[PDB]
Amino acid sequence: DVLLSFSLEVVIMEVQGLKSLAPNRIVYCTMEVEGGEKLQTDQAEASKPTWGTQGDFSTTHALPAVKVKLFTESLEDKELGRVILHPTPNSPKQSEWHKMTVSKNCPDQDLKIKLAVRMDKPQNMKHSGYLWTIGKNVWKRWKKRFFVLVQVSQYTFAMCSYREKKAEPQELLQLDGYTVDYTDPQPGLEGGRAFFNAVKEGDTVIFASDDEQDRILWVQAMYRATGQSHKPVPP
Repeated sequence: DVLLSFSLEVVIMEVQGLKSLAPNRIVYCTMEVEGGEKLQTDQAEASKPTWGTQGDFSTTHALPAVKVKLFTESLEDKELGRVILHPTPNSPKQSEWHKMTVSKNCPDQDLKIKLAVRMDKPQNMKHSGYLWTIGKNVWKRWKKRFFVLVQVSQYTFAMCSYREKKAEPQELLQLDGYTVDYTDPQPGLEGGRAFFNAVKEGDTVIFASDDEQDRILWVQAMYRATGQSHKPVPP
């Protein structure tokens, strides 16, 4: 019921390491997100395996898996390699070279593909990232999870953790009534560098970021999400 909908754009650029194929062999790529949405690039010749192809997808998964497969056609079609990408809304939107897994029955071992993968920021998502966290009633084990701060109403907000390839958060915390602030590193919690918490009558959630620049952005975002009057006290 706390649903996000992301635009996912995949721009397949080119491949390198395609030496075995004849120059006039047709190559193309398929790009798919788990859930049903699949797209193909145009046909390219092996002499020039390049596409300026933008594939526009759309998913409910904050942590989707993007499977890109390279094919040569003409007995079905032969897959020459694949990559599986795991992008987040914070992932780099630059073009990136990736190594493709090759069946080792074809001599294209240094076979790589250049790719851009972009997840847009929907308007009801205020902030996302990975965080160390433990709580009294939710996230009851010190563990790093992926979080999204979703605006669930004109005045209500929610801290939502997600698992891989899930449309709905695994757990969530309604932030109304909570007070967030920076805290000194809490003892006995192995993992986490820059700590903070969300606290209220009855509940306490401990948070830790790996970097303090990432902690500042979180604490400030959550301060506005809770509507607390207490201003956080940084170090």
